[PDB]
Amino acid sequence: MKYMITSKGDEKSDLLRLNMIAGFGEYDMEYDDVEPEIVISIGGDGTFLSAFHQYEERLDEIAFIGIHTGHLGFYADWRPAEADKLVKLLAKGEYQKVSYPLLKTTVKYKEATYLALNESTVKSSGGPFVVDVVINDIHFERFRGDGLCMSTPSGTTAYNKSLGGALMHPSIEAMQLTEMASINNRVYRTIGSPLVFPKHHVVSLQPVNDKDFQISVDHLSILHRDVQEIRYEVSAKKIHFARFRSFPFWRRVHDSFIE
Amino acid sequence: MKYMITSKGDEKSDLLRLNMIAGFGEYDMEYDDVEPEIVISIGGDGTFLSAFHQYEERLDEIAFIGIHTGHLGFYADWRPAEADKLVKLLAKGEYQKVSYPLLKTTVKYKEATYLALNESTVKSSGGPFVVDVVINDIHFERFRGDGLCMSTPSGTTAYNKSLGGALMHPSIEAMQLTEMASINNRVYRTIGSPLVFPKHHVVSLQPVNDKDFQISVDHLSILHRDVQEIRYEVSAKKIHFARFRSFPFWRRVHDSFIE
Amino acid sequence: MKYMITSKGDEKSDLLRLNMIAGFGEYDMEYDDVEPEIVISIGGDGTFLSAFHQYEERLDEIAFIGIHTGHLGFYADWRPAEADKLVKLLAKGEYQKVSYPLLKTTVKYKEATYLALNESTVKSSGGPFVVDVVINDIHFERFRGDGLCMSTPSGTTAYNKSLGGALMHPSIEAMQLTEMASINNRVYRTIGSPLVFPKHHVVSLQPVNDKDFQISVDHLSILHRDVQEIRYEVSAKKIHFARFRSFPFWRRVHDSFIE
Amino acid sequence: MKYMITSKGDEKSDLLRLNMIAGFGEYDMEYDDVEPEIVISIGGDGTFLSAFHQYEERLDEIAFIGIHTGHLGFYADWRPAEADKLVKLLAKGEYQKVSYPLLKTTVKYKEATYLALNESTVKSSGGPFVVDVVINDIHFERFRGDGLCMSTPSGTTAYNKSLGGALMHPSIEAMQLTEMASINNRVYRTIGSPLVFPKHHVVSLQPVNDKDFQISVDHLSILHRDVQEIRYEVSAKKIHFARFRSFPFWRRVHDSFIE
Ligand SMILES: CN(CC#Cc1nc2c(N)ncnc2n1[C@@H]1O[C@H](CNC(=O)Nc2cccc3ccccc23)[C@@H](O)[C@H]1O)C[C@H]1O[C@@H](n2cnc3c(N)ncnc32)[C@H](O)[C@@H]1O
Ligand SMILES: CN(CC#Cc1nc2c(N)ncnc2n1[C@@H]1O[C@H](CNC(=O)Nc2cccc3ccccc23)[C@@H](O)[C@H]1O)C[C@H]1O[C@@H](n2cnc3c(N)ncnc32)[C@H](O)[C@@H]1O
Ligand SMILES: CN(CC#Cc1nc2c(N)ncnc2n1[C@@H]1O[C@H](CNC(=O)Nc2cccc3ccccc23)[C@@H](O)[C@H]1O)C[C@H]1O[C@@H](n2cnc3c(N)ncnc32)[C@H](O)[C@@H]1O
Ligand SMILES: CN(CC#Cc1nc2c(N)ncnc2n1[C@@H]1O[C@H](CNC(=O)Nc2cccc3ccccc23)[C@@H](O)[C@H]1O)C[C@H]1O[C@@H](n2cnc3c(N)ncnc32)[C@H](O)[C@@H]1O
Repeated sequence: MKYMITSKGDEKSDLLRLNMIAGFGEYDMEYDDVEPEIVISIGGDGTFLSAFHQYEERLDEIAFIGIHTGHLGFYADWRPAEADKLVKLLAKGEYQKVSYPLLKTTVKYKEATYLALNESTVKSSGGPFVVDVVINDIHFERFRGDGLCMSTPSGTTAYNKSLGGALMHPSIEAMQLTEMASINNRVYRTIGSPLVFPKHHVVSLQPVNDKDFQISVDHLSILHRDVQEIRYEVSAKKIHFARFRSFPFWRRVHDSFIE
Repeated sequence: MKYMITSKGDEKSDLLRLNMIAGFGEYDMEYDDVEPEIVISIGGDGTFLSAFHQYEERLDEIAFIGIHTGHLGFYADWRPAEADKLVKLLAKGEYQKVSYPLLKTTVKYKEATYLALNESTVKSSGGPFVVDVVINDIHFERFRGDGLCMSTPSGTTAYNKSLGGALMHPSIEAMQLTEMASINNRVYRTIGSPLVFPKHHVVSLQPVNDKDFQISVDHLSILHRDVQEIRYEVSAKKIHFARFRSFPFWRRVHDSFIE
Repeated sequence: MKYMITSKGDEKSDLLRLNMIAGFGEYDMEYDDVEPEIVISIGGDGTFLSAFHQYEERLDEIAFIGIHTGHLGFYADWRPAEADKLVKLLAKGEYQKVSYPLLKTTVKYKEATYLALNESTVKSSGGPFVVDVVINDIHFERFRGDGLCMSTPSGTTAYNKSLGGALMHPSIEAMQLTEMASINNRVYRTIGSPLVFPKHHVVSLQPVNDKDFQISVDHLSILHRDVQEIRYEVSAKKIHFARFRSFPFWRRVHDSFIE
Repeated sequence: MKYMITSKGDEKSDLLRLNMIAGFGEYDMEYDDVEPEIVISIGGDGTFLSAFHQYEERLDEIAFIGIHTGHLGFYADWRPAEADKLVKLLAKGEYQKVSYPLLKTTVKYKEATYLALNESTVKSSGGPFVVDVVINDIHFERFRGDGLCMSTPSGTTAYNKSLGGALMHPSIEAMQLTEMASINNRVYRTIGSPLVFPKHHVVSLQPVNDKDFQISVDHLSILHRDVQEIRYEVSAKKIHFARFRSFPFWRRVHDSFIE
């Protein structure tokens, strides 16, 4: 079936990509980077993120696979030495698909929407970051600090984790909001705790004075001007992985952070 | 319909309970503290917890209602001044039921199971608390510290919150584990972050050396001797509330912690 | 004696500054914004910071005084209603001076040094912030995250506090380093805890790859290019306050954050 | 000169203690566990703590030395393989003494005072721990939670660290207070941040309702009944170490927690 392969760009990843392609030639696997059904990432989680965003408009017709050439990633959970064994089962099929929820970010001024696999982040364009946080049209708090991070389930082991957020299993269709260095005194008051919102809940950020913010989605971070609203909600779209062996999320957590 | 009313025990709560009963007498509402269908708590969240545990074996046939005589609680979300208006709608009906997930705690040595509305906590009986944490039969970490807290969704605004845990909407069928003062060095390593587990996941705690632990479920805290295993999982049972007005969880959070 | 007065710039602060000046005219108090011995700030802590930096090269010959027109600040610990009583004791004298330690920041490429009253902060110019942290010529850790904050004693109630740092009494000649969102896994390892360094200890930050950093000292934040080293140490210079009533630091903390 | 040696009690530590004694016999080093001038601990930090408390009434006439048979400790900073080289320099002398500050804890009901090398901890005897915290006779906050930890400088790498406290160099004559799981809402308010107090500052804990508390000093934890006041202050006494090689505190931190 149709497939494509992204590479980190170094000698190790490029040479492994050419060997897999030659392995796929020994089957009737057509290379097609326009309409692939199978997307293989080789490198690290950053390389996987690029591959996800490169085909984020055909997520429903693609199964992703990660191969880590550096250290183990959460999305690149295949060592290079298992590449030949990976090629065989890919060519036949008989693999189940697992789906992780995604995060939708709407930015009104027209309006622009983004899909994130890890998280969507807002900071100030210089000076204080002040937003009113609104949950399902309910004013929840006025946040003054460095920024905010809305994380997918599978993103919680990333930036969200460094911000004190909880780690949550990717089968939970939810999103998690964490704070960056909120000021808290008699005047300003934030909840402090991370917040975990379910599907169909809309978290909206509304500016107070400064309307310019630096918003980032996974890799890309672009400065938005004259922002009226930032909306977060669990996406209706989901990223599909091709799984062959059992690699539970919590084992992946153990290997990455404990031993 | 059958109903009963629990009181905090002070003058304010006892006198409000007698006035509601007299109000219920003006309807055909039979008082029955053996098989009630409606359980009204008057006082604070602690008073509500007692009422929940008093009838924790008939949760499927009961709708709970909380009235806070002190400050606002998360389960006692009715002011005393709304008691008369509460009596009327209760007697008629035409109220929807909302259900919050619960936490099941199994303690093997026979074996004893408990149901918690807030959280289940383990500490050492004196000296160091050391347990191996196992997730779905996968050894995750060896924890050395003061203890661990497994919190329901609606419990996350309680002890879980003071332990740095995330706050999560009660519609999410999950449980959250937080640490108390874990040591972390070159020898000992814990994840640190709070963990959010979905339904049908079993978190098991297994002793290393000391087998005596102080385990607490909501109010009660009993010392267990010669413990072989502590199992946590999302309960199949759910607590049902009787809701009349709209009081969203996040509004309840706002009122309790922000303003 | 010679004196000058800085104003926040709004109607309330400007009108109070003109009334104090007229009050000082009723004494032989010469206004001199070039070589003042007494610097009065009117507004908030930000207004005080500006006044400190405006005369940071004559700190040894100046006593500062703060008047908060908005809410209470840590440096502007005088209400406007006490301005007349402040003018009298200032004109006579008979006031003791209290001194708070300061932070010195050296940036080598020549080299530039800065004096901070609150804290000195480093972040990346875009992308990952990676520095090697060196303590008294001892490689301590390789930091990967959003940035670092070195805080004076009296700065610990500011940014340092929002970053989880400890609050410390200003009589302690020390500086405190806190982290912003450090990544921690099997590869990267930071201490996590805030660090409190004594006088004559030199904390040096050394770049790994990217040499561009956004460094901020109190108000000002300037982008530095081709940075070779950032040195932190307790300054030999100290800021002198003019104190009239007893306002202990811990009372100032209580009023600002508790009640 | 007079000396004694404490052992952890296992085969490795006991056999090393007998070899050092035989090594000391080859000099005119008199063994005297009643009035020793040199106290050698063999085992871990716990073994060192016991040795400190065993002679806590002759601290001014003793230099302590630690040898870690397990992993490296902060006080047992000598490997067993360096025992012979340690014996030689001990017998001659020509070693400088370094002194770490200590913590004094007064418990009034008569009154009992304690000296700690790591920290002094208070918890409730069952149920809620509620104390009013008073700083230099100034009511600072009403604490409701699990407990409080007052840590020496050299204790900050211990329990204090697990409680989010700052790590501070032992040359700083100070003490640090950290919280355990303080509740914080609209009713209850604590500072949250760790607090670092200088010498001659008195932190006093005063009960609200329950007068029974479990107080611990380093190893020992005893239940106190009918407590009227708990006083913390930097002790006037100091523990003296015998140092031979340069082992800076921050290197000791690096080895223990980073690499
Ligand atoms: C513009 N101020 C002036 C100051 C000061 C200040 N001194 C102290 C102090 N010794 N002790 C206790 N409180 C203090 N104040 C309190 O500062 C409040 C106003 N300042 C403020 O809103 N600043 C910011 C808040 C949030 C985001 C910001 C982003 C960019 C720049 C500033 C931000 C007053 O009301 C005073 O009461 C500069 C100070 O801003 C501190 N700062 C920067 N980032 C954060 C942050 N993320 N969280 C908390 N603080 C932050 C930084 O340390 C500067 O020194
Ligand atoms: C029995 N030890 C002796 C000691 C010491 C000690 N000094 C220091 C220090 N200056 N700097 C750096 N590291 C230190 N060590 C490290 O202590 C490790 C062993 N000790 C330990 O396992 N203790 C505990 C861990 C977890 C739960 C405990 C429950 C009850 C009692 C002790 C518990 C050695 O390997 C050394 O390297 C007493 C010390 O235990 C500290 N402690 C108590 N509770 C916790 C906690 N929840 N988290 C972290 N520490 C805690 C407390 O401060 C005592 O001073
Ligand atoms: C360039 N990466 C790609 C990714 C990813 C990623 N996904 C996950 C995940 N699902 N679960 C677990 N681990 C993950 N990884 C781990 O990311 C490591 C490399 N990435 C990294 O070094 N990033 C950064 C670290 C420190 C400062 C940064 C500043 C700007 C931009 C990125 C920064 C790999 O080794 C993977 O194992 C983008 C991700 O960077 C995350 N990020 C941004 N800021 C921080 C921060 N302050 N602290 C921690 N993470 C941060 C953000 O969430 C992006 O998704
Ligand atoms: C006796 N209460 C009944 C309850 C509850 C409760 N439910 C919730 C909830 N779903 N969501 C939000 N808030 C809640 N409340 C708030 O509880 C406050 C009163 N309770 C309280 O003061 N408890 C304690 C505070 C501090 C130390 C304690 C030590 C031993 C026992 C209890 C302690 C009310 O005002 C409600 O508004 C039992 C609950 O105490 C929680 N708890 C235990 N230890 C801590 C701690 N260290 N920090 C924070 N909470 C702690 C634990 O989870 C029990 O479920």
